[PDB]
Amino acid sequence: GEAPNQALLRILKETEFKKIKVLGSGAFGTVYKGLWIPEGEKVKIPVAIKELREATSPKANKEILDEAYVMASVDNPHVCRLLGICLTSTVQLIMQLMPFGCLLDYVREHKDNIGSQYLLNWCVQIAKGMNYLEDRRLVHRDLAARNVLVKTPQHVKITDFGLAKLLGAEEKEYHAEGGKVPIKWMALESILHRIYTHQSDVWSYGVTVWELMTFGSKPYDGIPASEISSILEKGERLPQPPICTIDVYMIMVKCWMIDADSRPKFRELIIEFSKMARDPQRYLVIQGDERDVVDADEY
Repeated sequence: GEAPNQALLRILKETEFKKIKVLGSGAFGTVYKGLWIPEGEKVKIPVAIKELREATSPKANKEILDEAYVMASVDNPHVCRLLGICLTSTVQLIMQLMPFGCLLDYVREHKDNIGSQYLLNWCVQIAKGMNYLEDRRLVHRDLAARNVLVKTPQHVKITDFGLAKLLGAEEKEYHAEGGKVPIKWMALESILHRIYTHQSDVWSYGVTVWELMTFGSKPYDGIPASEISSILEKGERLPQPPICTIDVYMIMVKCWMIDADSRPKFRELIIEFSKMARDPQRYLVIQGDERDVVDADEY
């Protein structure tokens, strides 16, 4: 009793796209840069390519196709879309590559030029995007400043659905079974019970905001992951960013509550920030404030 998906999954030939440089690598495989040159069309399109490690792992080969499915079905202005998929022996994913890298790497550069009206807008956008996902019953499981592409300083998008997971008509949570996870970004509940919910993503959002407000600082710096859980159970959290009014930090604090039902909801996170974004100066203290080829969107 739902709507038909109709999302298009385009298949690409290993010859339609080249790899320029590697961007990251892990137990999954590797993510290269390179550009795509559609069949026939005389236009180069910079994209990101995620290739696997081995084409013999029924587990990874299944998850990879899952990630494809979800990134191919999402249709939001603040969520990256999959461009195509290459069913080569080691399945490759071809997605959008924002011309400004990730929001994390952005703020660590323009930190001395980043105003408030901007930071608050990014908060709005990310939330808008996540809320969209909540509607699709999706759980990013991997929100972080590192996983937020920058299409333009006035427009950012979410990506990386490696860990992402879909929910069952009745299912309200998802239980995971082992596999590397970013501890310093996940809810206490996802550590003590490996449980992941929409409210768990809210937690990650918090942490993500902190990064932005800190201009890319590293959370729980040094403090190794093999204790966070204990730190958290001790009521300890990330400190209040100097530039942040109690008004803002509070939203963050509410994000990192033990009771998942006491944390804010992406629906309301959008209103809350939206409000603030109208009077940024009254929420952020950032002295000096007032001071061949295509894009990827060409159906």
